[PDB]
Amino acid sequence: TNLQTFELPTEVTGCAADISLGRALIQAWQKDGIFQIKTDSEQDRKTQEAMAASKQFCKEPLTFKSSCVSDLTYSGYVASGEEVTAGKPDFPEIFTVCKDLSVGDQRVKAGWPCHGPVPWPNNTYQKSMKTFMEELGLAGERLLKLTALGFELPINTFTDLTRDGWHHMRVLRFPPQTSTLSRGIGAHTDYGLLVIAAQDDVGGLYIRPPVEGEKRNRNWLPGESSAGMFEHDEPWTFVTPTPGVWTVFPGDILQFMTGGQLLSTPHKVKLNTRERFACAYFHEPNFEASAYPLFEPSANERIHYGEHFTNMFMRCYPDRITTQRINKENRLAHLEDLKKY
Ligand SMILES: NC(=[NH2+])NCCC[C@H](N)C(=O)O
Ligand SMILES: O=C(O)CCC(=O)C(=O)O
Ligand SMILES: [Mn+2]
Repeated sequence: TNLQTFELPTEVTGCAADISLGRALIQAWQKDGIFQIKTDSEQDRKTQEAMAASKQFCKEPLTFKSSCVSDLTYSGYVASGEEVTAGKPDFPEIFTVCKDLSVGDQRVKAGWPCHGPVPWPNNTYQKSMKTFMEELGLAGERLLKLTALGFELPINTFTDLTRDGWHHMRVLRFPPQTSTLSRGIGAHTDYGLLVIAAQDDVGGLYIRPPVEGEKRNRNWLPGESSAGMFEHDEPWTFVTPTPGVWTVFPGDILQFMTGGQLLSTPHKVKLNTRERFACAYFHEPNFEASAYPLFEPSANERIHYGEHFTNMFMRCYPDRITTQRINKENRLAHLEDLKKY
């Protein structure tokens, strides 16, 4: 189908035009599950430089790529076939960029789960990814202010949760299809407020729009994982590669906070006849923030964002050294402590 494309203002102030744009973003998510935002020359330049750094990294030998791994943070390399979605291996190779915290940071010294330094392959790759994520973050903040305005909420409702937010990025290369298996990544939802994504010309991303009457699992609950759900049921919309745009769709936290007025968009990736480069950026609450229902003030349910992130990454990577160290040191119990002390 034909997605909507919007140009965002550089600053969002709450004027009538901003409110109108927020209404339109919500309506596009409610109809299509996704929309596109137009990139300017610097946003595009930084996207292309990130893609170029990714292509150069993936040409390195596996031993080198596999050395870019940490037992403190999930940042770093994921080999093809290493990640699990709904009990099945996914086939991209990935470099994950989480908040880059040295062992001098007090949260790292305290052993907080998932906190530690990015194992950058080199400093040029570091600069390219950080510069790109700075731009992605500015867009994320614009989008969150617009979304609040569209729901007639105070403009800072969501940005109040994203101060020092746990923003992160997956830098992906999908191999060409070389076996009978076409599955790149299984159907799933991502975990935070927004997913902002870029792709090259190859194509392979599919998203599921809202469907009237279709129950959607609440992926923050252990008995309602969204992984694998609807994988072989229509409808799925192909996200046609388009120059000069990023795509945007909601993550789990927006589904929870809006009581399902927005849905965390299910999506999957199919391998193509050529390798495919993409970057997915996650604009997230602070690790210590608790999401809450916006439209039910008496509702007691909350999502501790860092707990959700940690649970998800442990399920993605059950055998990774990062997960082993969480288990060995009982870092999930630390997470319980950091909530109160
Ligand atoms: N870290 C991610 N966002 N992974 C996206 C794929 C789905 C993930 N393997 C899961 O089971 O939920
Ligand atoms: O390949 C894409 O375009 C998006 C991949 C994705 O959903 C992810 O890495 O979470
Ligand atoms: Mn995803």
